[PDB]
Amino acid sequence: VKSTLAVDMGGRYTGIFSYTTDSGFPKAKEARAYVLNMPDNDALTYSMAARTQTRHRIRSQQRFVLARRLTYILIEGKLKRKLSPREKEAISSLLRRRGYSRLESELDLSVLQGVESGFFKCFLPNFDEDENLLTQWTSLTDGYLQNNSDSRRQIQIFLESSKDSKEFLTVVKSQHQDTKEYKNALKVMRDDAESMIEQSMFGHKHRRLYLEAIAQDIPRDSRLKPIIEAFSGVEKFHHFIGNLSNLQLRALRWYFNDPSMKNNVFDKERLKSVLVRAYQFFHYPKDLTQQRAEVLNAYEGATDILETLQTLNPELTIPPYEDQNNRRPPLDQTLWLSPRLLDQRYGDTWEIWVQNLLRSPLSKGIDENLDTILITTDRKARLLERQSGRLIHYTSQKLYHSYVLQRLLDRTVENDAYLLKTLVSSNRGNSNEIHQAQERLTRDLGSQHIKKFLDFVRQYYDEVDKAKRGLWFIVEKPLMERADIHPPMKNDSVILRLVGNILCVSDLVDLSFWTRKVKGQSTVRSLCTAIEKTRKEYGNSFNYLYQRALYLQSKGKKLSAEDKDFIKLQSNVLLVSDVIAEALDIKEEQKKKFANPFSLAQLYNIIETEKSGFISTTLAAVDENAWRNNLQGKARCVQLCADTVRPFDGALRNILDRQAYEIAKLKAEELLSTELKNQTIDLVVLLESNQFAFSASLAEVKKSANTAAIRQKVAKAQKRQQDRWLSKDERIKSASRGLCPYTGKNLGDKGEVDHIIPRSLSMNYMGSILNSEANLIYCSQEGAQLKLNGRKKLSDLADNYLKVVFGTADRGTICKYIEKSVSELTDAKIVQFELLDRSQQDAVRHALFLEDFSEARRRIIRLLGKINTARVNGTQAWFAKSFITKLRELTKEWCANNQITLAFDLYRLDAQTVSQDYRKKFALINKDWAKPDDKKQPIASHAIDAFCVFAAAKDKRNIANVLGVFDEVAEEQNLKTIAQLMPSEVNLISPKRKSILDKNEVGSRALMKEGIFAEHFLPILVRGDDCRIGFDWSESGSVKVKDADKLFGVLDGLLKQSQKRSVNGFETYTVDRIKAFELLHDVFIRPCSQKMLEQAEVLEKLHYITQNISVTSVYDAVNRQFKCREEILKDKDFDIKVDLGNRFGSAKGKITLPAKREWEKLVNRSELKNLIKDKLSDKGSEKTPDGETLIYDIFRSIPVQKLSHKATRRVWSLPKIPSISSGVRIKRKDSNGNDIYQLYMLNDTKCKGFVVNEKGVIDWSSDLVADLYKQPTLTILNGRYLKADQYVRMDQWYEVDCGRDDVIVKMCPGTSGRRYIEITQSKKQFEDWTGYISGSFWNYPVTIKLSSQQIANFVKNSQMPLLGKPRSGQITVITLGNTLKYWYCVESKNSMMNEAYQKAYLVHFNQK
RNA sequence: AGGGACAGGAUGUUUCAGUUAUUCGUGAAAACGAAUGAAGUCACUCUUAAAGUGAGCUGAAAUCACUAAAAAUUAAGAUUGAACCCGGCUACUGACUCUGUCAUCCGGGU
DNA sequence: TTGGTGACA
DNA sequence: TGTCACCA
Ligand SMILES: [Mg+2]
Ligand SMILES: [Mg+2]
Ligand SMILES: [Mg+2]
Ligand SMILES: [Mg+2]
Repeated sequence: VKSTLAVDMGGRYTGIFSYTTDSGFPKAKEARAYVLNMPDNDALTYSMAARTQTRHRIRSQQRFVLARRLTYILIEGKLKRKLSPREKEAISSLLRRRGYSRLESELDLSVLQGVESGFFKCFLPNFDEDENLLTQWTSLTDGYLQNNSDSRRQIQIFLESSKDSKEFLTVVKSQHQDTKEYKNALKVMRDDAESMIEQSMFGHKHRRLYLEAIAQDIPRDSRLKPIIEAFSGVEKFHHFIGNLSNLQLRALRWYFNDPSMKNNVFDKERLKSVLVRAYQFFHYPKDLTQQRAEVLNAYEGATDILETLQTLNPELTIPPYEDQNNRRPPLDQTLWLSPRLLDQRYGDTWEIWVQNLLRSPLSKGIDENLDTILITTDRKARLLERQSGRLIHYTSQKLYHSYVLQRLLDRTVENDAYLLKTLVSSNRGNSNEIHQAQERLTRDLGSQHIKKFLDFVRQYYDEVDKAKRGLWFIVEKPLMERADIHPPMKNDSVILRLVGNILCVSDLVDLSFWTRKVKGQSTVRSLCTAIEKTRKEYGNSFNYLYQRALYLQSKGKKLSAEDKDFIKLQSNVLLVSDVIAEALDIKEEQKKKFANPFSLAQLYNIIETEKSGFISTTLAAVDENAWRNNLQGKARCVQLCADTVRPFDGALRNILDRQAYEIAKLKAEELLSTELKNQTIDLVVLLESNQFAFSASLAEVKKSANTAAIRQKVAKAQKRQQDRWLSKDERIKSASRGLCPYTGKNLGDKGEVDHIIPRSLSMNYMGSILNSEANLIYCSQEGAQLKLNGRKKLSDLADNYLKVVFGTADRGTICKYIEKSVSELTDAKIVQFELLDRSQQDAVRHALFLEDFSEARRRIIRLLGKINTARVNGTQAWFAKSFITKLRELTKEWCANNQITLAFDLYRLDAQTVSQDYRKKFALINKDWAKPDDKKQPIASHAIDAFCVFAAAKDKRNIANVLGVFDEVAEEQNLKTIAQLMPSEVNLISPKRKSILDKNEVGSRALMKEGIFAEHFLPILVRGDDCRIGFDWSESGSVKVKDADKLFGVLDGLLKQSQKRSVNGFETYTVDRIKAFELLHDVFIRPCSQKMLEQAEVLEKLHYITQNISVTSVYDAVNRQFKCREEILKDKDFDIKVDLGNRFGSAKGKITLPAKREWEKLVNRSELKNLIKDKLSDKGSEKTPDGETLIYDIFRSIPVQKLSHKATRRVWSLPKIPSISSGVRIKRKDSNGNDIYQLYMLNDTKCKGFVVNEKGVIDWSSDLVADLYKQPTLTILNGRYLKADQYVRMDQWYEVDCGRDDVIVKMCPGTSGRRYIEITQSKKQFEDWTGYISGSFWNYPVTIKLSSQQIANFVKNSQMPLLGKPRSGQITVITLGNTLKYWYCVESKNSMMNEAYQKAYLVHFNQK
């Protein structure tokens, strides 16, 4: 009947405490504890940044390919002959390295003319005393652009000497110049020369510079002369090439988006239509209107699109900035009472209700604006109906009735309503006023319709209660509906409807202050702009979030915002408001209630920022809300409900989706494990919590680059959060000034914190009366031994305590004083208990000791009790929606089969409340449930947090009634009861991405690592009978072959031949790369003859892999120190092992890669000869910081200046032999259609399992490649064909006999070279095998990393060769407890594990 | 500021090819320039003048596969998201033009 | 992190 | 066949 889920969201770790029970709170069993170890972005990718970067790399490559296709098509159409390879190469050279179109600016100057160089001398060394900075900067714009030594030195000194400003403070205080101008100059002046870095060295050039370069060097290219002659001029060909180079990927795509375009057909009309469509796509700047007109008149009016390209100027066709503002606009979240669902539920009856209620005089004036606001579509369903032109449900009359009905339902309790929300409530008591409401309702609406009307009204208010809680998705049968349509962006027509919400004006038709002026020219312009400048140019003081006033609503320090900013604002505020004071009066609300200097004013992001995106809701919703909140009319209805917007952080949405899926999956397994088969309504209530630690830990997982700064600011936020200590200024300070309030005295430094209204009496009240600050008290434990959970009156307090606190011991006098003092402070002031003065705060606290008939007693209790129902955050709302949807999806079959009904409810628990008020109590009771001070809470402590969330929700009244766990039992017995409920085991869930072996769209996974590896075959040198494999005849360059005849007999058909060119010279045989790769692919992809197998084997003997690595690799960037020759010239990077057997000529040895000579002459360069030492021990403490720049200067050189369109060189490299991992060759085609082979490395698993024969014998040696790699263009390096009639999967677990009964060992193949081992054993036995302590299992990490000594101890003490050792000591825990389950990947497989799993597999296989 | 998306830029890695220079100013050659579309330099092994090999340089091409005209394809998968194309202005949204066209929009499809 | 590959003995 | 290092 009752299913409960307590979840603590903490980012990486999400604790869970779940139970499904029939009678109240569960037994000791039926309760389960889980922690989700959510993998980081590397193990499970949530962010799309890498995917998007790969997509745009692909799109840039495709843009170039399609531009080259179109250029060849057009040049061959005009040429009327096929382009030769030389002409194609020249054209592609013209097309390569087209310039950029963004991130460039010329200059500006506003403040440099008004500063003195005599005071800038502290940062500028060479400018004279009386010089002006503007002229010097104008000279520098040319000096540094010419890379003049003096100008660059001056700017470098300007940047280097301005690191401190202590002297400049005295300078400005000695002459009293305006610091704002000099600060502006320094903040627009002290920028690094990006315009030089990414112009001269990095090769970034603007599109206009690219066009000028190609115009310069098209004549000089002799390959283009036939094409220039065909185009009848260099200028025309330049215009053609530049116009084609300006096309985006989408234009070329549109041209080539046709199956017949694979023939490269030149279509005149298609190209014209594409070019017209291409440049009509752009939103041009207002300045470029004439350029847009020129381009569109050229293309649209083109009688010959090729001649238009030849004549239209390329500089005009450079596309403007990508105005992607309309990409996926926001959807309005407003909830609307729907005539569609009202007609689905009921017939014409509901419109009859609306008409009957409209006939009543009390409905006078409710439909004033429905003649005008109904014209604007407000929902998605109405949009669909109007698009179809077949309005049925949303006919204007039905919509009028829906709006009127919603206004009647959303009527405020004071606005002449029928006391709805009271006739509906189950607590409706027989009263005269409820009659004076219901009789009016039945007089107006009628007598027959009233039952159905009130059922509808109850359903409506239940739905809006869910909606305002952020849980509108729980209803499962909505009667309102979301808008789901885009609102317009903030244009003037919309600001007309948004100005009134701030100025509190009843209505506004024209922007007369802007259209026609009132108080001269500056009625608004520059006058409110002074206020805007004050808002924006004070940096972090005024408009910045994380301010004290706005981040936590502490209202500044005390008042430090007023006397520093608003005193300056006051004059402008008066001047602006004098205009509206003539046209509007209000009850002083236009400037003292609605408009404020800060906080609720929000003028910064509504009125003072034009457009700036989309408005929140559609204009229909805005008009409805403005009418309901009638301002001058003192409101008429409650504002429209809205659904919770999805989280803006997409990676957060993915993380929450995965967490919700995992938790809903485990809850589905838990409910499906039950034997329920009746019509029972199973209510699933979820309890959730989180805090700033959630954001701090989700800065991780995402692995955000800002994680340093995010944690830097969240650490300050967390310090502020923890600063709320001593229960908000309590203990020995507030309630008592010392000693104890009940007898006691001589308290000392230690006491205890106790309540005034304990659990038993508090359970009769709602909300936070049980735990509020005004309820808690500090007392001696012996003093609190009496009246443990009973009412505490004034007389129970010690007389001396009242004499110290209030000055007299008379209870009557003190209660009269409390009644006097508490009445002076308003409700909203006493609720904010921290803002109170200590006398007032103690009066509020003591108000609880008064009897029930007291006014202060009842007022304080009915304030602190019904304080709030904590709304879920947007992130929490998203997680809740995802979990509820996925659980209700995964259990649909089970609920259908067993006729179960999953009712859902949800409540939030404050993280600070549970951690401070239940976690510490459970630390008292157990001492293993205490919160550590490790600066990061451990894994099982999140399951502890979830259990404490359940415990806290037990004491919340409404939750307890809806949870089935309501009881008035005292604290002691309750804490001794719920402590019995916490299980001794914690299951750890570590979500994983789908293995590429199991996912059908393998393209969603990165198949190959970026970076291509060079593939080489060792040359074969023959000089008579003397045959060597290698490069030279030196013993270090080649190895000898005992019998060359066998090697050549094998490789007859695969060797090229270089003849002697002399009589005593040798012959060089090189493997033909094309035939070698074809043969290796054939032996990988199909069964081949033994000749081909031998040929592939010998080819792989001759095969070696190299890859160029930058010459800067001789420098260690982290240590800022050069590496030694022992590290640079390590033999592992240069030696090739030759192991030709007796079958293949018996050549055995090692060959040094001849790139080692290049590396040697690199480390022996005269500039680097002394900076690089010879041995590791010789590399002492000396460090050189500018080594990388030195190497760049080594290899950078100036060219002959042949071509303006030449690529710059930035990386110089030499080959080395790298460490490889699952090499794969990819067969592709060059631009001429010739097959090219390039070697990559697999990014993921290579083998799908192991082959098992018809007798169940697992082949542990043969690698069974996955089927996605068995393509006609893919060749797995060293791969052989293998047929698997049946095979064992890598994820196939079987328990291993292992010859023991105290342990349970399971293993699976897991990985080709390493098995996975899962061990279930006692925690004490694990701590005996390993030198691992970690205290209790509640402090254990999910990822245990044994030290090398601990690894050796585990291996030795296990006495189990079939366990191996964990790889790098990493152990992943699956369950925590007295019995421990964990799994690990073995460091290396051994035959005992293989034999044991073979026996386990045979046990199942022979069973069949 | 977060996220997503568009537009890409530039350098890399690999494959292929060329290259290990030739003519003129002027011819002493001091003396290096120019041009040949660009590049044209070093190292080792060979033993006769040519070479083999490796590197550098220059140019282009390729730079996940199925897979190819375009698209999707480097996220996730229990589900989805995003992208792109086609049709439409009956209509939510954006741009503009003399306001009806075009879209990032809507509806479908992959 | 992890699936692979080399060298060593 | 295990062992130890290394790669992105
Ligand atoms: Mg892609
Ligand atoms: Mg390769
Ligand atoms: Mg390279
Ligand atoms: Mg279209």
